[PDB]
Amino acid sequence: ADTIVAVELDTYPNTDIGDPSYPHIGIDIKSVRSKKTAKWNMQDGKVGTAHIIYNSVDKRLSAVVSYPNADATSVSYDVDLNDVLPEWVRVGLSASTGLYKETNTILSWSFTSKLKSNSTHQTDALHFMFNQFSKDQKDLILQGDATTGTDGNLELTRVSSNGSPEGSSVGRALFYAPVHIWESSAATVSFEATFAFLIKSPDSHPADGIAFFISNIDSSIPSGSTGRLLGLFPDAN
Amino acid sequence: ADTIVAVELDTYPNTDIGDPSYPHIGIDIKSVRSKKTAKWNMQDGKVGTAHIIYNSVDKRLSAVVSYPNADATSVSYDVDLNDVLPEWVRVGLSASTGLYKETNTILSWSFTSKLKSNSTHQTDALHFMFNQFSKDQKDLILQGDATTGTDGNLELTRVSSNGSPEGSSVGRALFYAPVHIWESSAATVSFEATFAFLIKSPDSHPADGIAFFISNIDSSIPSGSTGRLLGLFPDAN
Amino acid sequence: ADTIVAVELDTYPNTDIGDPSYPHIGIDIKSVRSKKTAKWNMQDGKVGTAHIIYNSVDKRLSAVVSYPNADATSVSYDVDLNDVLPEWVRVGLSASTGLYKETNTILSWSFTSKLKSNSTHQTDALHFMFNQFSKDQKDLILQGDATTGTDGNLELTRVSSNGSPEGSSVGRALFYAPVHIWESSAATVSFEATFAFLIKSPDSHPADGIAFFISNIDSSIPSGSTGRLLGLFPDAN
Amino acid sequence: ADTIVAVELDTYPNTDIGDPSYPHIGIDIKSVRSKKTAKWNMQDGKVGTAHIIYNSVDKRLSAVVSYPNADATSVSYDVDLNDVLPEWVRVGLSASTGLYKETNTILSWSFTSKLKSNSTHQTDALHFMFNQFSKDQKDLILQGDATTGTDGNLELTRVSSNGSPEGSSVGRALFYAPVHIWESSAATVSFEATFAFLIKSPDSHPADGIAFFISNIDSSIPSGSTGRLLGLFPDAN
Repeated sequence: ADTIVAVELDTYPNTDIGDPSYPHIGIDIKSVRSKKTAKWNMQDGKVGTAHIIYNSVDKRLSAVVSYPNADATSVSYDVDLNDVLPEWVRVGLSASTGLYKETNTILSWSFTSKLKSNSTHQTDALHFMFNQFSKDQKDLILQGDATTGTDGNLELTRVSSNGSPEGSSVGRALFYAPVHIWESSAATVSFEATFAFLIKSPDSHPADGIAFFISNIDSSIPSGSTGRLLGLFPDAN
Repeated sequence: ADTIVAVELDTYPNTDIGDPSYPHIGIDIKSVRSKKTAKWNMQDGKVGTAHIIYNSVDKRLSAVVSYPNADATSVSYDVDLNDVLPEWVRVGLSASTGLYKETNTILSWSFTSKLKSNSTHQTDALHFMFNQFSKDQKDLILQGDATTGTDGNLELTRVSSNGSPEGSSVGRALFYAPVHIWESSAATVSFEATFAFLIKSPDSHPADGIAFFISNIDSSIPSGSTGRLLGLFPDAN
Repeated sequence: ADTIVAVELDTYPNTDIGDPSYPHIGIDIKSVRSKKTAKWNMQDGKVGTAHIIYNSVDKRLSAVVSYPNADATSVSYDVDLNDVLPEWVRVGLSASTGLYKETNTILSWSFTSKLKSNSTHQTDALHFMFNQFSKDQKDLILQGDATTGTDGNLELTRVSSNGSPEGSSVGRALFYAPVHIWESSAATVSFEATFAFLIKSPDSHPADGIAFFISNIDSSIPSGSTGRLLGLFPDAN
Repeated sequence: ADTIVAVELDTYPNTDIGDPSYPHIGIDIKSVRSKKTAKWNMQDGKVGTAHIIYNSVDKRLSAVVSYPNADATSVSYDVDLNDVLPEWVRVGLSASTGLYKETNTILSWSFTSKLKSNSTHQTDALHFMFNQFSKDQKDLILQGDATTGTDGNLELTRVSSNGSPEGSSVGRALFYAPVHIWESSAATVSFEATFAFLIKSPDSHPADGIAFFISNIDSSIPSGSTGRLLGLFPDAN
């Protein structure tokens, strides 16, 4: 009854979830255990920047995760998505810190999709950039431990008044308006997500990762979602 | 209680409420009597595209309508527009009748709101444009006799089956997502719309009009806003 | 010497050069024989909009044509496309005839090229879209029988006065400004076009075709590229 | 024979040019001595960010010049511009350091204009953002002392290999493709420029300012332009 499709950014080799023994990534499509994974060297006190994309005539949800002067990590998945999802969708992103804390700060969120096909020569589109995270979005919908208004920062996890992030948050920020990838006439049908994230952790082998999901209109957290359950999979590794 | 700032495509002069000598688009700030105006040449069975532009800086509320081959019709009005509207503001369109028929028949809808200044310099945007209006809109919000679902079209007013419009309708649609023109850290909030309309009526006086509007978020059809009123105003002038 | 990578709206099967059984759009990488193809249903006196999308990441050259009410025609092709083109690359369109008439008649032109990765994360873009083609274009570049100046229209081919097209024309237009898909600091160069066409010909075999192309910057009409050739290719297959 | 219209950013009260005794700004329209000026507190080793804008139905070229957490400086000028310019235009920006050096580094240049009016429902547009100034633009046209490729920086003035900026440069960077603000049908006709500049100067009372011009297709430097002549006015204070 609860569907979703994000791109995993598992920083803790939660190899139990048979996952890669390490900082991988990947395209889970409803089951927490990914379709295609790939290696990714994290970085502390360092800003990250994920990228997604898809095309209707392409069939390939994918991404690549850089760190300036450094390297990054792509990925690609031949998929229809018109399979995975229903005609209307709500897009958000959410992190989870596990047994260990960290800071899943969202720094610069952007989302833009666009439709057309039909030849009717029309194309349509939703898009909004975010850069000045105030305190209350009215337009953003937070869920859990996602507090918002810090400094133009977006925090989807708990963390103190001084500098003390906990290790059990699980939040959920997503765009108030719902998206789409329906329409008859439909031919090609992009969207492109992308965000400057930046995790840190005092400790040496941090848990656990971040995500970016499309999904239900009214998707909600998982009684699961924890750690590896990414805050989006009921659980059932 | 409910505020609004928005431009009206009057198509029936109503010299009883200050609706001068003939068609006039109007810049209303709560009253059906436009602070500033200019005449209008309602073109039946024709394609015409309204406008509005704003400047944070600048600050000049200025719309424009325009039919093909023929000349357009300008008219603006200088205001502060952050002394009337609230912080976060949701929007759509609407329009009424009350004594004949008409097709407050909409063709396609465009919007964009740019918020900058910050000193982070980067622009926070939301923006969309419909070019296909199918059955139920979802991001949409209808609001009465307005209906969504007849031909990649959007009709705010009432109209029979085979094409026989009634004339005791009102019809309002908004945006599912609250919008946002203020940001503390601001110093240049801009927003721009534009939609094509196409009102028929087989009469020769089809009234009364329509209008491009904004407002609050718990803005609903004013129980008697009709003919004039414009499905906005609470009653009176 | 002159390179090019670009999609062709063949409208005359030429089984002599590998122009199979009927109309086929084609993905050419230097030769008039498309590496990948799919059939086509040339629709005279009709409105149809070609496409092309690319992915830095991804990298899949994939266009699409489409007439209304009716179904579209897909077909893509995976390439690296930064092993063939040069750094800085200028573009436009073109198309030919050589044995009957036709209206390689263009309606409107769209483009956009996004270059990101950087680690500055911010996007370097150029993008434009014509919807009005008046007399002389200026940012434009015509290139033969192609003419600029008959009705917010753009015709790459020859055609008489009152409407009597000849059939020994070629007609190429480009962009006045060199473009740019490579950036050292890159890791996701994207670009997207789309234009509406409208070829007539009162015959029933109007050939030969047209095609969406790129290339070098000192790219000019290949002295004999005609019928097929496509005003690109130097001669031969 | 040489026309141009920029927005002056005179950091040296070159009060001779009867100018404000200080760091003003302003809208010169062919004669170096401004139309409307206004005060502006510079800042060293500090990044600046100018903003322009105009509207066809508005009549108001203007700008505002901020410095985060700080203040800025707007300006506005009721003007047609369809007067000041010809139908086709080339847009650039250029600085000049006078008797004293400084660093007129251009950090983030952006330009976007758009047309439509006509009701033909079409709108057209040019736009490109710049953020990774390599060494040669092919697309940028430099003129004088504008060197380009430093670090993702744009320098329109001389300055050493170690850290030694001279005080006599005069450069000129502008977009290869030409812009426009012609078209019949014309109704409203924006553009919006905007850039993160950042001057510095070891010395206490630096010369002299920066600019941003529209102008000729092939405008060139002034045998003047120096210091206050901004690199765009033949001279004739």
